[PDB]
Amino acid sequence: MNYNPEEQFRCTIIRGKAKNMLDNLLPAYANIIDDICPCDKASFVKDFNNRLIEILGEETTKKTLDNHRTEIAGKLFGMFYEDDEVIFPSGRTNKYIEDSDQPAFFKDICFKFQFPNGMDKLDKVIEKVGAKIQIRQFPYILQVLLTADNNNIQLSKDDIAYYVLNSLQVLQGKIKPIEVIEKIIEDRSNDITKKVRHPGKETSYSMQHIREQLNYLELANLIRIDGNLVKLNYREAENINYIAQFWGNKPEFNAYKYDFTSEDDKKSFFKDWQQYYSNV
DNA sequence: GGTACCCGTGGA
DNA sequence: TCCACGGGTACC
Ligand code: NA
Repeated sequence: MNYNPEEQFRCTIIRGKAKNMLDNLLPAYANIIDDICPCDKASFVKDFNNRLIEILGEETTKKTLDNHRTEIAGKLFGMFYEDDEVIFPSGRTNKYIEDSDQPAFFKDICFKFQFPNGMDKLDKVIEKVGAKIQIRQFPYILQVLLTADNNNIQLSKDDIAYYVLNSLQVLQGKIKPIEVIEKIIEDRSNDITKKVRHPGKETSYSMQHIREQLNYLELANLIRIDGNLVKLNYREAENINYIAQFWGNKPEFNAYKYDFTSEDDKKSFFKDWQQYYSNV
């Protein structure tokens, strides 16, 4: 009730590195990890980077290699985890190694994603927790898209940006998808269109994490993003419906049971997040 | 000072 | 416009 999208909140995900070359990089990440793990952390860094540089090219800096390892293979794709000082392949990696199913890899990412989460830097976690954010955003997006179709309208990427993925109230879990749809219909009837932009900032700051969230849903074969519209792929109706049905659920991983001024909890938060996100 | 997400920036 | 390098930044 009282949905007001005017309350806006930038809520990022990790910036991508693997989209352009995904069909080479995803097998590389997985095979590197499967081959060299389990192993000690020190060995992992060296051996991972030495293999990845053969894919990315000899001119690639160590910093870039490290960032691929930590940001993408580790955090965003959840491909390995640590336990008692040894690095292991994750459940998600193990499954992909058996089935080679790239859409299923991304379906699982979309199923598990939430805000808040343990991908973010601690200061950003504290911000999101301070704002009372709690949402499973991919179930939610899918339900918004179903509800749009049920009401005979179609949504643009900008609609999903402003009304959903940058809306504080939606991200707080306060708003039903039908409220979003009804508001979009009213706004359009008043010739109001909306976009997400930030003062003095380039469009990547405002939109790249929004576009890229949608990309993962497209890689899962659940939607198709064209120049104008974001549309469901009803060939995958069974998966769309299964995932959409979680739209009203609290996040499976509860960020609010951690004390982020406690040194022990800070550490448990990130470890427990990785176990939830990466493993079965 | 080191590490590792954050994000300005520009080639593709 | 997309998206990723690698410096920026702030936690580690
Ligand atoms: Na709710």
